[PDB]
Amino acid sequence: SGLVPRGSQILCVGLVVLDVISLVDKYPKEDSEIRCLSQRWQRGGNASNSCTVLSLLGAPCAFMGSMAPGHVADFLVADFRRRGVDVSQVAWQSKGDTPSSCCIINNSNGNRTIVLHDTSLPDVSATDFEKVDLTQFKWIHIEGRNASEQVKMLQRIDAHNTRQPPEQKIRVSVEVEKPREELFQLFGYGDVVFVSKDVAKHLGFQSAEEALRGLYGRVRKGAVLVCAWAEEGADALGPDGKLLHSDAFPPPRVVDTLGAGDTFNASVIFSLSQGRSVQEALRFGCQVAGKKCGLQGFDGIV
Amino acid sequence: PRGSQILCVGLVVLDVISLVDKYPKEDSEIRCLSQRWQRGGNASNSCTVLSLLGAPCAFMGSMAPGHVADFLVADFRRRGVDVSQVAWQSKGDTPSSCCIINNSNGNRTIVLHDTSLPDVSATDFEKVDLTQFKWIHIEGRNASEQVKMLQRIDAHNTRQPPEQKIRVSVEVEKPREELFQLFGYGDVVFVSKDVAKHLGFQSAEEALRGLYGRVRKGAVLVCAWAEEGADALGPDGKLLHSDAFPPPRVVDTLGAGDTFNASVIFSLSQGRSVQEALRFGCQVAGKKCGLQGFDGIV
Ligand SMILES: Nc1ncnc2c1ncn2[C@@H]1O[C@H](COP(=O)(O)OP(=O)(O)O)[C@@H](O)[C@H]1O
Ligand SMILES: Nc1ncnc2c1ncn2[C@@H]1O[C@H](COP(=O)(O)OP(=O)(O)O)[C@@H](O)[C@H]1O
Ligand SMILES: O=P(O)(O)OC[C@@]1(O)O[C@@H](CO)[C@@H](O)[C@@H]1O
Repeated sequence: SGLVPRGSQILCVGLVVLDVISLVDKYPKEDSEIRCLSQRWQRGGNASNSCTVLSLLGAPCAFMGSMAPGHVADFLVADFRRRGVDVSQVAWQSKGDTPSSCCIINNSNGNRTIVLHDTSLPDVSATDFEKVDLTQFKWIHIEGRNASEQVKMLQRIDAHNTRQPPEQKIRVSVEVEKPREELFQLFGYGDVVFVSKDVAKHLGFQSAEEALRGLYGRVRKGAVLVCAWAEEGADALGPDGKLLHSDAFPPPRVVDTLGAGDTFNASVIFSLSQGRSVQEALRFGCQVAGKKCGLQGFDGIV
Repeated sequence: PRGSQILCVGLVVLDVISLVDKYPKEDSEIRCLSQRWQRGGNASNSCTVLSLLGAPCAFMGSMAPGHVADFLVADFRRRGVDVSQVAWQSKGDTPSSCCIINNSNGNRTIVLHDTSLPDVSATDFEKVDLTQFKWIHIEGRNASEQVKMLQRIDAHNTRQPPEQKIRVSVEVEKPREELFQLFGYGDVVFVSKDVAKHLGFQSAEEALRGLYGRVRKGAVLVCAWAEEGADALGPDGKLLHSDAFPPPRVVDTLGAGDTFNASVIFSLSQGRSVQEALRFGCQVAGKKCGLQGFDGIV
């Protein structure tokens, strides 16, 4: 690791996982041995996916998440590095496994059977976050996971910001992606709050407009609540009460939507960190995420 | 060194294992209990077991330079296996697989990534000084090329006294017509339950009586049949059988057949009878079925 200029990086706190994806002509029968058509090892995870996109956009970025020493972590570290992501803030754990998932895709009907990673690895704690010099970062994005601990991390960034002049204040964003009650306390933190379509649907909201009007009461004074909704584009709502919307930019053919939301989050964060408006950031968010949907992986998203 | 090692020729795979409560339904999302990496492959699994049994052993298979091969090599060295005979390849990736182990019954479902890696050729085998080995086990794979390797061991044996002849074994694990030419080679022939079932045989007894005509004069045909144990049949025509040694809880059957093969090979290489080797084969394979991996077999 070397010298990182002050207020230059965008930090994404969250999960990194090794996704082993196998494409099969038919789903295997229990206790059987089949040969896959093609097999890939990928670095997944929301915060991890957003780092890749932030690097491709030309932003210096850093990742913070838990990892255990081993060959799985070595592959993920090398893949982060291949995408120019800074891994100096990784929380190296003595106990637990680096997350790894097995995804079996059936080529005959497109069905995906996923065997998710185990829960052995501890998440990043408030004490792990407390040891980080925050002066390198201009923006800190937190993927909602272990909410009680993340609230303390968010409280530490507020304490830091109270001592800085407006030009050296660290902007903050949070993602509520899974419909879990523990995560809803995170709505009240951050300057930008991303809520997923899946969370909105689980709370009874049938559109991005309903979600934003129904959830704005949970965000802190002055924050912007954002809700992406696939082919219906994305909406945003700020303190002025004006619902903002961007149409989607659907690709010529949809090839791969995995990490589309993470591409949208990184692109909105990037656009706002460059001083652009919320309306311009929604549009850019939809443009990059839309381009990504017509490509396999993140190469060529530009 | 002279006639001290047991050589296993075959595949070496990186097994990415997930241990689950129950096998997933298609299109479902489950959380595994745990995960681990194991050095797999039939011949490679048999080397692990042969080392744990106290046998000096060597592995021969194709590997491509890289981090996957480095992990597997370090594991072969951690398990005391000799890797000096590895056939290093300039193209193709090292094989890997996703193994889903069901903790409730020990079933193992494997999704194998069989790469563009070339197999060990008769030319690669021709460069090996065979004097170090007392036994050579060949996992059936590229049959045309392996028949030439087997023909070379016969030529070598013709020029040696009975005491210094290299004993040979073969495994026919996959139901492929190309592999059935290998029945006519080796002193011991292992045929899998899956192969026997594919040929219409509903038991180890039917398989052995129906397939003995394919083995060479004097050979022993062996057929393991999971919870039903294993059978063997030699030139005397007497069907031998061993009951299984099931653990109260069967938690991992990944590499059980390879444990049985290594244990039968080991017992026979120590001068024990076919009957004693079948029982030991089931004893060790049975103990393995109640443990995750190969630690605690001895
Ligand atoms: N089918 C699609 N066509 C065009 N753009 C899409 C499509 N799916 C996703 N996007 C883009 O990605 C953004 C986030 O998509 P979304 O489906 O809500 O997230 P995710 O699929 O990762 O859960 C959308 O706002 C849109 O800009
Ligand atoms: N369920 C089981 N209970 C007891 N022993 C077993 C069981 N499964 C396998 N074994 C032992 O392993 C040997 C090989 O069995 P096999 O079904 O071919 O395993 P694999 O599925 O790994 O190929 C059997 O002969 C037996 O000794
Ligand atoms: O459980 P089995 O049948 O004894 O064998 C396990 C096995 O060697 O199969 C290989 C694939 O052919 C490896 O993935 C695996 O370790």
